[PDB]
Amino acid sequence: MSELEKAVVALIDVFHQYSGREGDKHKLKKSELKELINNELSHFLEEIKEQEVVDKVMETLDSDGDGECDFQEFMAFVAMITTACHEFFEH
Amino acid sequence: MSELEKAVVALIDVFHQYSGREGDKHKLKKSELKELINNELSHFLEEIKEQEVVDKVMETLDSDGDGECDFQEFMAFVAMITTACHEFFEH
Ligand SMILES: c1c[nH]c(-c2ccc(OCCCCCCCOc3ccc(-c4ncc[nH]4)cc3)cc2)n1
Ligand SMILES: c1c[nH]c(-c2ccc(OCCCCCCCOc3ccc(-c4ncc[nH]4)cc3)cc2)n1
Ligand SMILES: [Ca+2]
Ligand SMILES: [Ca+2]
Ligand SMILES: [Ca+2]
Ligand SMILES: [Ca+2]
Repeated sequence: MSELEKAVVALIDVFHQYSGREGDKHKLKKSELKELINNELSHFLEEIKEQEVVDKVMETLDSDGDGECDFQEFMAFVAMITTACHEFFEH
Repeated sequence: MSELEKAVVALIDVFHQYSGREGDKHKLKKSELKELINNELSHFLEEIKEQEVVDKVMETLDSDGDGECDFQEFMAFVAMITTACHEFFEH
């Protein structure tokens, strides 16, 4: 498999490593999202230590108002993070 | 770096491995997009052998009508491919 194909699989793998822990196995609730960010994005994003901070991230990511981040919404999060990285985190 | 962080970097790396070959160094023209798909997505997508086929992919991906796929548009392509893979390529 190419690096791109492996990367695609990694995105799926990390989502399901967190989404399945609690409640709906197909969505990240705020507690799962906090864990994913703190454990898997520690070199790109600041550690989340306050509930208000993860509340704000979920508010941004949750486009259908169910209070959770589904796979489609996670893809949008990935695009945000990747765009930030692409621009050398300048913004 | 986590697998997710490495995956993010891989997405950026593969874009620039193709976008820089011709013309605008920041965008994939159809010829570059064809190369990327045939070389880096050979286990996920059918090989492109006809100009009409890459014309159609670019028509789908090109949201600002410049005839090329920029980084934002590439992210949308990645989301499409990843969603397809996530659903076991059933559709
Ligand atoms: C304020 C809040 N957070 C911050 C902040 C957080 C983190 C940080 O830095 C994080 C560590 C970086 C490690 C990854 C290295 C590779 O990433 C690439 C690879 C290719 C391109 C690229 N782009 C175009 C061509 N190549 C661009 C980036 C900087 C600021 N500041
Ligand atoms: C018609 C046109 N093209 C086709 C077609 C093309 C290619 C193909 O298969 C391609 C090869 C697959 C190799 C990658 C293995 C891992 O990918 C994963 C990993 C996790 C999940 C997942 N999802 C949820 C939980 N885990 C889902 C998928 C099948 C049909 N048919
Ligand atoms: Ca869950
Ligand atoms: Ca949602
Ligand atoms: Ca180019
Ligand atoms: Ca375009």
